[PDB]
Amino acid sequence: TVLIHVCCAPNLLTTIFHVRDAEFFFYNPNIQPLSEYEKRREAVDKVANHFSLNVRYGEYSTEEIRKWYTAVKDYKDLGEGSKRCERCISFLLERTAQEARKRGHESFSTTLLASPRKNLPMIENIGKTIEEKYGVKFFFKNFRKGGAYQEGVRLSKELGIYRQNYCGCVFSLLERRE
Ligand code: SF4
Ligand SMILES: [Cl-]
Ligand SMILES: [Zn+2]
Repeated sequence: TVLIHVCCAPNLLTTIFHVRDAEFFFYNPNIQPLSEYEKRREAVDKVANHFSLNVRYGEYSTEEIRKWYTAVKDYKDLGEGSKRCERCISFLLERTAQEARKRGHESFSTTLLASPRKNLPMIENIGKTIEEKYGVKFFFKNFRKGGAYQEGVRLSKELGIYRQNYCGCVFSLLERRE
């Protein structure tokens, strides 16, 4: 059994190709503003209601976002294996392992492994650290593969799933605008 963190609906659509019997965990205080949080949570909720997935929605609140912030407020650098995005992702998966340890699941994972390739090493390193600290096994698979990716793209266009074009945080939204 496994608890899977959900980053976004596109990546959930890819992940269910490979693993459909998970409890899913949408927890993303890294997202600003709230209107973008809600639009993405409603994407996922659309996917879950259509495929009858078990999704649990974590906390989003002026507190939670603030724990996130100061947790990454020291760093000014973006990208895989940047310190900031390592503390970020580590914040999210820490909460997912916490929830999985509380609920008794044996393993945790994340739809972040449905993301481009080049991100897998950083996410695997974080997962293993977290595993060590909380005693929930980190499950690693490249979810893009075996056609899952273009399946999940197929359904994204058929179902009108919102596909975001920035990471989530205000830093990356400045980044996209450049
Ligand atoms: S802002 Fe960029 S690096 Fe910061 S958490 Fe979101 S995606 Fe990761
Ligand atoms: Cl992503
Ligand atoms: Zn995502």
